[PDB]
Amino acid sequence: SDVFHLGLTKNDLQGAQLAIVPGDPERVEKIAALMDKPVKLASHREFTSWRAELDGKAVIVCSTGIGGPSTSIAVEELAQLGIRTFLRIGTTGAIQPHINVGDVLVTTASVRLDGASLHFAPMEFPAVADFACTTALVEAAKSIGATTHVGVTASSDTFYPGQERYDTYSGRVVRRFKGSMEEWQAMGVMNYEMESATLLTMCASQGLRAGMVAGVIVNRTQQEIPNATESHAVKIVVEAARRLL
Amino acid sequence: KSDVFHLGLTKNDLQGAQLAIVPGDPERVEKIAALMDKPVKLASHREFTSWRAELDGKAVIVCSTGIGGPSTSIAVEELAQLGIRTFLRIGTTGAIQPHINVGDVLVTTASVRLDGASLHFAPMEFPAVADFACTTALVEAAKSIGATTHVGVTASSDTFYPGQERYDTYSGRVVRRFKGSMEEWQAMGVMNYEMESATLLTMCASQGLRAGMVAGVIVNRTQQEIPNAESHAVKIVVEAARRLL
Amino acid sequence: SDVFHLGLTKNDLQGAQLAIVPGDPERVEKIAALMDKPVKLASHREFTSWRAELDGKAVIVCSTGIGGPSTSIAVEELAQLGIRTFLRIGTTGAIQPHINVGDVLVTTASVRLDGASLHFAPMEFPAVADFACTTALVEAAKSIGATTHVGVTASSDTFYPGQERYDTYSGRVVRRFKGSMEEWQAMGVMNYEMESATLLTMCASQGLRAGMVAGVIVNRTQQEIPNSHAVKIVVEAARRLL
Amino acid sequence: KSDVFHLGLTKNDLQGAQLAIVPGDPERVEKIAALMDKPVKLASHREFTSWRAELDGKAVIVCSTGIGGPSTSIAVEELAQLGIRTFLRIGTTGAIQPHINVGDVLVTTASVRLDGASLHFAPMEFPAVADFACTTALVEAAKSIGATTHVGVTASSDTFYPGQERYDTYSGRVVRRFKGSMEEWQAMGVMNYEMESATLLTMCASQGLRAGMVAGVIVNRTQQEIPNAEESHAVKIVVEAARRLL
Amino acid sequence: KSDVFHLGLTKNDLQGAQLAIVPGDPERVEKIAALMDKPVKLASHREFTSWRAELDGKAVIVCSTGIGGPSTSIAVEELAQLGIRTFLRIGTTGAIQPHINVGDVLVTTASVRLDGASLHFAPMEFPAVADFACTTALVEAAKSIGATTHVGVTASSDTFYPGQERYDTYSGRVVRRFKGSMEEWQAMGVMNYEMESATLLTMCASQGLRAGMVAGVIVNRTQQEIPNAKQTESHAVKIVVEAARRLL
Amino acid sequence: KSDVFHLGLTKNDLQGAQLAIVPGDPERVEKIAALMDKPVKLASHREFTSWRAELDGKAVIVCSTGIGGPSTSIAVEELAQLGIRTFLRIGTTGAIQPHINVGDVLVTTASVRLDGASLHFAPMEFPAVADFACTTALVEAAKSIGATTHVGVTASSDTFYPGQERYDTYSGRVVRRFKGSMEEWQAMGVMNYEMESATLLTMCASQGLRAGMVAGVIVNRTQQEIPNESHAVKIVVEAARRLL
Ligand SMILES: O=c1[nH]cc(F)c(=O)[nH]1
Ligand SMILES: O=c1[nH]cc(F)c(=O)[nH]1
Ligand SMILES: O=c1[nH]cc(F)c(=O)[nH]1
Ligand SMILES: O=c1[nH]cc(F)c(=O)[nH]1
Ligand SMILES: O=c1[nH]cc(F)c(=O)[nH]1
Ligand SMILES: O=c1[nH]cc(F)c(=O)[nH]1
Ligand SMILES: [K+]
Ligand SMILES: [K+]
Ligand SMILES: [K+]
Repeated sequence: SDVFHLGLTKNDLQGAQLAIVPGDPERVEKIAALMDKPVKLASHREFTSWRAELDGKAVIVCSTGIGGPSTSIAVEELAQLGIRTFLRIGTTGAIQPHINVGDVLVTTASVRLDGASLHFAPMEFPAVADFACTTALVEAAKSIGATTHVGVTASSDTFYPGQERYDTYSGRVVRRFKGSMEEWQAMGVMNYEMESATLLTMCASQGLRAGMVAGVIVNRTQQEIPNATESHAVKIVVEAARRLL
Repeated sequence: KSDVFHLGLTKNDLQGAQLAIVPGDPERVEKIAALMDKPVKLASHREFTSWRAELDGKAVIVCSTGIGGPSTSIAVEELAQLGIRTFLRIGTTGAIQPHINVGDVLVTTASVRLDGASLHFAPMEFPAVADFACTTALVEAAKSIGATTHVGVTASSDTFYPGQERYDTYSGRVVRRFKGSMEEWQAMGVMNYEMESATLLTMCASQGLRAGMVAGVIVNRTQQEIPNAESHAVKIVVEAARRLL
Repeated sequence: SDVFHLGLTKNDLQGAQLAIVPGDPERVEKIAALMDKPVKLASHREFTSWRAELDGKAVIVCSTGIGGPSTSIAVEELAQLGIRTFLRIGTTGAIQPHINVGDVLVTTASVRLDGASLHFAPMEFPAVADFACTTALVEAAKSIGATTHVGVTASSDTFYPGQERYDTYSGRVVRRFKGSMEEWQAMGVMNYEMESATLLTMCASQGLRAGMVAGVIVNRTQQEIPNSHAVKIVVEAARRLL
Repeated sequence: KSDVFHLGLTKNDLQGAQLAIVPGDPERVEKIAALMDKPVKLASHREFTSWRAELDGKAVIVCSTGIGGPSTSIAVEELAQLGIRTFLRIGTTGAIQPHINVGDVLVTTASVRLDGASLHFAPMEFPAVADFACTTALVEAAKSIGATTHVGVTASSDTFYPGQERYDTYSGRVVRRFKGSMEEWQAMGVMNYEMESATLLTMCASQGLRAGMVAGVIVNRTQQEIPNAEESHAVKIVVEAARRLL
Repeated sequence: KSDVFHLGLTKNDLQGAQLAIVPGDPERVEKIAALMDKPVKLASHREFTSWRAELDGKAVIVCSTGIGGPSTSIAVEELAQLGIRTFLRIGTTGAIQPHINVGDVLVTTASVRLDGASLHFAPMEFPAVADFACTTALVEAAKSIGATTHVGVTASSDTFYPGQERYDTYSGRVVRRFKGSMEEWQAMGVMNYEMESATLLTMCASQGLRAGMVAGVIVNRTQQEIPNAKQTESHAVKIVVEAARRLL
Repeated sequence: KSDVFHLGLTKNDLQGAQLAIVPGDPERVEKIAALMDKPVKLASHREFTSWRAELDGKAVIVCSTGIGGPSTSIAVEELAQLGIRTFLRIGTTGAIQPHINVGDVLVTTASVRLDGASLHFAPMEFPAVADFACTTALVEAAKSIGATTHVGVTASSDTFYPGQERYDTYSGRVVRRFKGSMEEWQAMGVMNYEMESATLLTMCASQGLRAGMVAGVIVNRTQQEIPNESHAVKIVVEAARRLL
C-alpha cells in the first residue's frame, strides 16, 4: 500500500482532504455511519479507517489509538495521502468543578505534557489549534445547544501519573507531577487528555489545520475513574466537518 | 500615592473600566483614546501612560506597556488589581513570511515563547495562547474595515536583535540557540516577530484574564532587517473592544 | 472489570505474574498459541489480551499498541492485576551496518527520546532492563541459535522525525533530531523502536522486572521503509523466568 | 534621520562619547546629566531618553533603558553601534537580607539570571558578571563618599511580582519555580532583587563591553513587599565612578 | 617521555594490556596489583597511580582514577589511547536501601546521572549502562566467591555531601533539586550512592569501550551519614580480579 | 582519628587558620607551603595533601583538591567544617585567546559553568563569581610583582578532552553540545579553560565563604592542543598576606 502503518492508498481517499480522527477504532464505524455512503477502508493495528461522503464530499474517519506517538503516525501517513484538515474527537476528564459530565470541550491550545510534540517543535512553540477549525467547532456546538467550554487542555503522555492519579500500583507520583493537578486547575486548564498536544503541535508547525473537541466522561474533582452520553461531541464534530469542506 | 506602585492609578480612576487596550508606545495612547468618547488623561509614570475613555457608554482603559514582557507584566498585573479583566494588545511587528506585506494586519492565536517573563507565570509547556473571544472579535473587526489580515502564530522574543536573528549589529554574531532560527520559524508557519505577546498571553491565560493580540506589519524580514521611516491596526483594536464590552 | 482500559479482572489472570507484551494486537494469538491452553480474555481498543500456561503456570499475552503512552497504560493495569515481570517483543529498525534483517536484538538500556518515561523518573534515571530478564533473553537466543546483538536502543515517541526519516509530508526534521541518527550510530546505538524507553523506565523505577527483545525488519543504512526467532526467544525466556 | 532605529541617535550626537550611564527612569536622565558639564538633550523616543554631557573634558552619554532586560538590550546594542564601550547602570532595588537598610548602596558583582534576554547573548552556564574595572570604580567611589555599601550578588528578575515572590497580587499565586525562591536566594547570600542587571551584565561580558552596576535600596523585603512613598548616594557614586573609568 | 599527558605512561609500559582495573584510591592500586602475577609499579602522577601485572599470561593494568567523573574521565581516556578496551571499576559506596548491609557487594547495571562529566560524552537521554559481559562476569564472580550480592541501579553524584543529601555540613543546606532526593531514589529502588560510575559507564557505552562497576558497602544511609572508622569485607577486590579472568 | 571524613584533619591541626590556598596537584602543596613560615605537613590521604604554615604570624592552610569539581567540593566542605572561610585557588590553565601567552597569569572574575558539581549548590542561573576582596587581592598582588595579567571570565569544564573541544582522542568525536564551543567561548571573550573554578566559586558564593582564583598559563589552544612559570605561586601567596 501507499503508507506503512495505515495500509491505505491515495485511491482509497477518492479526493478526501479532511479527516475526523477519534482515538477508538470501534467508534470509527459509528461516526462514519452518521454520514453518506460509509465504506470500510482498512484495519491494521490500532488504525481503523472508513470513507464517507458529506454534502457530496469525501471525508475520511480514522482512529489514531491512544497517545501522541501513534497519533503522529496517523496524521503523517494521512498527510502523505492528501489529508490537510484533522478534527480530533475524544473523551476527556475535566479538572474544573464547574464542568459537568456530558459537557463538551473545545481546545484552543494544549499544555504539552507529552513527548511527541517535541519531535515537531521545541517546547516554546504553542500547541495551538487552527482558528478556522476551532471557530467551526464552537459554532457547531452552539447550533445544537450543547453546554460548551472553550480553553486550554492538559495533554499527558500517561493516563495515571501525568494526570496525577494515585490509585495505582505504586501509589506514587514523580516530583514533576506531584501537586500538578491543582496547579493546572489554578491556571484555568479545563481538562486532561492524551493526544491534543501531539496533534495540535505537528499540525501547527507543518501547515496542516487541526481542531480538537472532547466529551467530558469524568470530573477529577470528584473521582479518578469514569463510570461505565458522548453522542454530543460526535454530532458536533460531524457538523463542524460540514462547515470546513 | 495611589493603589498601585508603578501605574500611579487608583480604582476610582478607572470608573468601573474592565477592558484595557495596551499599546507599546506611550505616545500612541492619546491617539487611541481620542478615537473613543470622553477621553481623560489619568497618569504618566516611566513608560506607563494611561488614559480613560468611553465606548458605547462603558469606561475603557488605554495604557502603554513599554517594550518587552517585564514592563508588560507590571502593567497587566497592576491594571488587573484595579479591576481590568480583558486586555487587547496593539503593536507593530516584522513579518517573516514572503506573502505578508507591510501594512498588513496580524492577529495572533498563540506565540512561540522566546521570552522569560512568561516563565514566571506558567512553565514552558503551557501555551501562550490568546483568548478565543478576543481573537474572534479582532478577526471580525478586521473584516468590518476590510483590512488584509493574517491569523496565526507569532514568535515572541526578549530581544530585538539576536533573538530575531539580526546580524547587522555591534558583535555581528548570534548565539547558537538563535542562529538559524528565523528560517526554522518560517518553515513552521510562524508569521512574525514581536516582543510582548508571549508574556501577555501566558500571564492572562494562566490567571483567568482574557487577552487578544493585533499588530501592524512595518517590515518584511525577507526583504530587509530595519523597517523604513514610514492605521488599520488601531481601528481594528478599537472596533474589537466595542464587540467585547 | 477491575481495570479501566484492559477490561480484565484479577480472576481472568488465574494468578499470572508474568506477561509477554507485543505491540501488534494481531500478534497476540500467535504468541499465545506457542504455549498451552491459550484462552482469549479481552479485547478493547489496542489492548488484546490472551492467557496461556507455560512451565505449569498462568502467563499473560497482551498487546500495548504503538508508543509509550498506551504501553504505560497496559503495564500499570496489569501490575494492578498481579503482573510483576514484563517481556517486550517487538520489531525494530537497525542503524548499524553489521546488523541484518532477521537478526535479533536484546536491549540492555534505552536512549530516552520519549515522553512517558519522565512521568516515572527524571531524565537522569537510566532506562535500564532488569538483569535477570536480559540474561534469560540472551541465553534463550544462544540456544535457539539466532544471530543476536546486545546493547543500547533508541526509543522514540515518533516513527518519522524522531527516527530521522525525511521522506515525509514536510520533508523536515526539527533541530533536535537533525543529524541525530549518525550521532546515535557513532555512540554504538543498535536500533530504533518506540516503546522500550517507557517500559524500561516505569518498570525499573517501581520494583518491576522488564526486558526487551526485537527482530530487525529494516536496516536504515540502506532504506527508510521496510520492504519468528524473536517470538521463540521471548517465549523461551519467559519459560526461564518462571 | 538617525543611525539607530530605536534611540533616534547619530554617531555625531555622541561627540566621541565612549562611556554611558544608564538609569531606568527617563525622568532621571536630565537630572543625572546636569550633575556633569555641558548637559544637552539628544533625543527622546518611547522609554529611551538620552542626554549628552561632559566629564573632566570627555563627552559622556546618559540614556534611560526603561524597565526590563528587553528594552535594556536594545538601548545597549544601539549605543554600542554608536561607539559606547562602557556602561554604568544606576537603579533602585529591593533588598532581601536583614542587615541591609533602606538608603544603603549595593554594588553587584554578578547577577542571578532570572531573566530571558541574557539567554539571547549567552547560554545559562555563562556568568552575568560585572567588569572588574567598573566594579572597582563603583566600590572606591562609594568608600570615598562614605556611603554604607554592600558588594555581592543580585537576583535579576523578568518580573516585579511573581519573580520576586510577591503574593499580594491579583492572582495571589506564584508559580512552582518561584515558590519558596526568595528564602533560597537569602540562604545563598543574595543581596537584592532588580530587573535589568542580568541582561546588561551578560550581554556586555560576552561582547567585549564593560559593565558596572550600583543601586539604591528603597525597600527591605523582610519588612514589607511594596516600598513606601519616600541621600542620593547612588547617583553621586555612579558619576564619581565614571570619572575614574574615563 | 610518555605518550599521554596526565598518566605518564607509554604504550610500551602496558605490555599490550587490554584490560584495566580502576579503583579510586591511589593507595589501593598496589594492593590489587599484588593479588596478581608479577606486579610492577609504572607511574604515579597527581591522583593517577598505575601498576602493571599479569593475569593468566595476559598483561593487566591497575590505575587509580581519584574521586569524581572529571579525573575518572581523564584516566579512562588516556588508558584508551594506550590500548585499553575494558574497564573494571572497584570502589566503596553507601547504601540507601534498608535491606543492604555493610560489607555487602553491589554490581551496578546502570546509573542515575547526577554528574556533569557524562554530559560531555552523551546527552542526558542516553543511559549510563554497564557492559553486559562485564556485568555478567562480575555477578558470576560474586556467586563463586559466595558474597552477599545485590544487582541494580546506582546513583552517581558529583558531590559527596549535598548531592547525596547529607545535612551535617557547614551550611546544613541542600539545594532544592537534591532536597528530598534520597528518599525518591529509595522509592525508585536505587541501591546506593557513589561518585564515578555515571561518567565511567556513559563515556564507555558511547565510545565502544566495555565497563562494569562493583562496590563494597561501607555504610548504610538509613542508619547514619558518615561510615564508622566493622563489618567490612574485601570481597569486592576478590570479585573484580576473578571477573577480570572472565573478561580477558 | 579525624573530624572530617576525607581530609583526615582535626580542627586542632589548623591552629586557628581561616584561610586556605588550594592547588590541584598534591605534589605542589609542599613547595607552596615552603614559601612561608614554619611549614608542617598535616596529612595526606588520596589526593588531599595538606600542610599548615604561618604567614606574618598567622596560620594558613595549603591543601590540594585534586582534579575536578567533585573532589574540590569535598576538600572545600571539609576545610569549611574545620574553620576555613577564605579559599585561594591556584592552578594551571590553557588560554584560548591568541593575545594571551604561555607564562601569563590569569585572574578569574567568574566562570562559565561547564561542570556538574556547581549545580549541587546552586541552580544554573546563579553566577559562578569570585569574591571581590579576593579578586582585588590577587590583582593587586600580580601588579605588585610585575607579572603579565589578564582579568576576566574562565571556562570551567568537567572534562579535559571533549569539554575543552580536544579532538586528538581515542574516539576523535565531540558530542553535539561541545562541538563548535571553543570558537563560541572565544567570541564571548572567555580567557581560558580549567576544571575546578566553577565548582569552587559557586559553592563558596552561595554559602557565605570567600573564594578567589588565579592560574598560570601552560598552553595556548590557538597554537596547540597539549602543553609541552612560578609567577602564579608568588601571587597567591602575596594575596594571602593581604587577605590576612
Ligand atoms: O486522558 C484522559 N482521557 C479520558 C479521561 F476520562 C481522563 O480522565 N483522562
Ligand atoms: O519586535 C519587533 N517589532 C517591530 C518590528 F518591525 C520587528 O521586526 N520586530
Ligand atoms: O520504531 C520503529 N519500529 C519498526 C521499524 F522498522 C523502525 O525502523 N522503527
Ligand atoms: O525590581 C525591583 N526594583 C525596586 C524594588 F524596590 C524591588 O523590590 N524590586
Ligand atoms: O560516594 C560515596 N562513597 C562512599 C560512601 F560510603 C558514600 O556514602 N558515598
Ligand atoms: O583544564 C585544563 N588545564 C590545563 C591546561 F593546560 C588546559 O588546556 N586545560
Ligand atoms: K520597558
Ligand atoms: K496506541
Ligand atoms: K580527583
